[PDB]
Amino acid sequence: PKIVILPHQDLCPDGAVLEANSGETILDAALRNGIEIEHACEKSCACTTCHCIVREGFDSLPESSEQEDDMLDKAWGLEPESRLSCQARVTDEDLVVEIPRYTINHARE
Ligand code: FES
Repeated sequence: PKIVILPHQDLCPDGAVLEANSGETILDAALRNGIEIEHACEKSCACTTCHCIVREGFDSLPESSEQEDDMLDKAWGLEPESRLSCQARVTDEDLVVEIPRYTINHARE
């Protein structure tokens, strides 16, 4: 399915259209296309730097785990449609995704 990344001043100025594979995470699809979404804990579901908001298609994605939910409670700019992009896997529906203006990372320099 197609994943549209909304325009992001720092990581995707004009936005982008990604052709993602079913079962593939939003993050891996983004990274293959050179969209550098931060992933501090290396896709271990232990941070919130890969946080994204699924504006369209949130219901198509597999429900978030208990471990993911706990991490999201720490996410800056949390919304009902927030997901850790390293955990959210595309299924059979096109998505519209927004990368947050900021993400909390106590280890950032
Ligand atoms: S990269 Fe750390 S939770 Fe996704």
